[PDB]
Amino acid sequence: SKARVYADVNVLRPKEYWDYEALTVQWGEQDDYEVVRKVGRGKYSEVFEGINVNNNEKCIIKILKPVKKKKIKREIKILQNLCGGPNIVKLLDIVRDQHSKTPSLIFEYVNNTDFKVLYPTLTDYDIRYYIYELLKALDYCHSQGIMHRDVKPHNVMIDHELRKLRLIDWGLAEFYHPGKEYNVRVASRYFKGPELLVDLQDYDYSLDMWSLGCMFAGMIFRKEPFFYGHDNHDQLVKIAKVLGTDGLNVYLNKYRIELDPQLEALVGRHSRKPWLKFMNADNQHLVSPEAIDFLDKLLRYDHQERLTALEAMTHPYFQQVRAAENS
Repeated sequence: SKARVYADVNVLRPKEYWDYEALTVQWGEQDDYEVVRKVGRGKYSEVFEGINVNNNEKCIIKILKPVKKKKIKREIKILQNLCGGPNIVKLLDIVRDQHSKTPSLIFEYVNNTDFKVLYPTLTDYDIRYYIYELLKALDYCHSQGIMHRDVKPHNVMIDHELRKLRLIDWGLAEFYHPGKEYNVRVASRYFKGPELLVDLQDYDYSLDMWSLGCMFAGMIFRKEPFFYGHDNHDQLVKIAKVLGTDGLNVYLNKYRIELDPQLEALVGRHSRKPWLKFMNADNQHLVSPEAIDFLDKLLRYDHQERLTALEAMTHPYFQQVRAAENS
């Protein structure tokens, strides 16, 4: 399988662009940056609000848990390559504790609002607007030959006050090379595309569009998460109970994948469930025919059939947002 767009980005660019293993990190001064308070944490890092002692400006400090040097070089190089793109978090500095040699990445400060309280208050238009802004970031990174691979609400920072959005945590992102086989143990469970759940390793930028779709479905249906699987196998079953088993089997035979017997049995047979059946009194104000049409072009088994981020931004569902932007 190859990507339908931006397939040759890394083929055209110099090896220095994408050979992250050969990067040479110019370490800054650890003292320039002081931690003020913890604002987050995950499996690979702790995140703090900090201060730049010289300009006394706020910043974000991400202290990395121990991992192989390669993964560290990957995140940095990707951040450096994307620096300046729309709605991509900006890496400001890189520093290491002399003794421990524990790295910290320093980023511009963003005043994020917790999605668990933000989302149920967004109005129809707000959704349109933030999903458009997230699309700009995704089209930009794909255009630069990179896949994010962990798109989820937690990785989308929003400052509802200022209307500002940033795509963060590029720790799982990789460079796309035509025909390369990637690890399928990426993304977070609820946002994993079928390709990952069926061991299709030669995936591409379209993976991020599946994840974006899941996010979107979650916001317009107020059903977070939308596909609530317990383990990887159950995740596939949860998708199949909605999209239906016929499309899955068409997909598997097209890419010549055999599902493992246990899994096959878990999946079973299921008819497709119309998106309208998830409509209810709490979400109704969010669910236009254009919302459903867009969602439908995102959540497809076949990664090759999904809308690309560029196409997505021109869908009529966004036209007011576009108009607003054109001043």
